[PDB]
Amino acid sequence: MNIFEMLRIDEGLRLKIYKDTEGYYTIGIGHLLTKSPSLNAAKSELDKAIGRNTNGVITKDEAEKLFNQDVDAAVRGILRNAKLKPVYDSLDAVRRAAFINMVFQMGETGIAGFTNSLRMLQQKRWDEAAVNLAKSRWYNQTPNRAKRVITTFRTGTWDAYK
Ligand SMILES: [Cl-]
Ligand SMILES: [Cl-]
Repeated sequence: MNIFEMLRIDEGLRLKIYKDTEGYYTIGIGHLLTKSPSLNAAKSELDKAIGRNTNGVITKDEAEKLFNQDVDAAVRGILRNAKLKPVYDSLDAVRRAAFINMVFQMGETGIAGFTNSLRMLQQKRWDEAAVNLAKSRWYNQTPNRAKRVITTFRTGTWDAYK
């Protein structure tokens, strides 16, 4: 198990534009296209992301390509963010995958409300951090995925995911 297989389990793969859990147009492996309601605005951003006229449909390779770019940028934003960096640096390899997972799903911006949980992870207080992480809209909205990520932070193993 690695970051790629972990996110491919949490996000799935869809080759046709679909709506995510919050109702936004997405395609591939969790690739958010737009927060607008317009299917047209979505098709447009998609064509722009792929470099071809797609008509809302892409190939597996194209999806994987978008996925490689998005993990890379998730990582790189963590590294550039001053509150994130130090958390990330302090963690072991499994827990780092859990943090990237959070960032990919919710952006540096969503992850901003985790000030308290981030401090707890940094201090390595696993059980407390797991309790604090659960008190969030995130956990209430996508409980099964949250529980898997949460368990990865609590345990430091990939158990939630075999
Ligand atoms: Cl893009
Ligand atoms: Cl879920």
